[PDB]
Amino acid sequence: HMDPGTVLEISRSLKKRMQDILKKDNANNLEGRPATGKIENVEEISDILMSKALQESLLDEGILDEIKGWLEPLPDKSMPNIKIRKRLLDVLKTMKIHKEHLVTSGVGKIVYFYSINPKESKEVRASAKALVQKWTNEVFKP
Amino acid sequence: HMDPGTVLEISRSLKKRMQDILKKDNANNLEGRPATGKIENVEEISDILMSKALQESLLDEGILDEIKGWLEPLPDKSMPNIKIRKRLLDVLKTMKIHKEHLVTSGVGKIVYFYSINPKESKEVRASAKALVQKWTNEVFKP
Ligand SMILES: [Cl-]
Ligand SMILES: [Cl-]
Repeated sequence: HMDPGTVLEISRSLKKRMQDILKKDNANNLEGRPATGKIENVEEISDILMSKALQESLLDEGILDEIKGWLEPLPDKSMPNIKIRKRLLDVLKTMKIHKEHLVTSGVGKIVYFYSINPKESKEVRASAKALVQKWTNEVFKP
Repeated sequence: HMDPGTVLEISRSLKKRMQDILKKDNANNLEGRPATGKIENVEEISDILMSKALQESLLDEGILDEIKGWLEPLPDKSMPNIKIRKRLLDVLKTMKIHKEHLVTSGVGKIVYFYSINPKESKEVRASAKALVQKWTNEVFKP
């Protein structure tokens, strides 16, 4: 009932939107100023990233690189706001992420960092460990 | 296939996106800067406005108001680029627009103007006349 061309178009559009917001936030950080792009769009974007109809296309289109980039340090090396870090981990957790996606994305690297990062809340560190445990299970299960 | 929550979220998202681009282009025009938001997004936004899965929600959510907004004059009274005018008319004609929709949106007013505007191409006046004919037929059949 949604055409495969439409699912693809919307997945691509979401990808490009995550990239534009990332790049605008990073450029603002480099101008000594607040990045508000991600915080203003994370709920709505997270909601859509978790659409079960869209996930397979989003995953196949490398959406994990954008999620990754949103979890990464800004130019001044501060971290994205805690609501973003929490919400995007909650997105990775509910997505049907399998071995193929990890071996291709680098996301497991940023997530792993969160799990052992001493500046991170026990809550987030915990949730990143859970993700790590789950993804170890994907990668290695018979 | 797609949950009704997600359909409604994508429709609202597209609505606010058309509004934001319109207001940004209108504020650029008033400054003396070329308006490029609409031209850079009309193909992709058009493509999605024509999604059959989304149309009923988009229409119910008043998307005709935004389409109307994009067809009307900039602050200096010049018209949006011809590619936008042609593409949004093509969107209106393939979209399943009925009596209720017009009744509440004012888009029929902007289309009627295009049909009688002497500053407008023959092909554009023609397609707007066709739309008017079709909408007169919608409004009036038993
Ligand atoms: Cl941030
Ligand atoms: Cl324009």
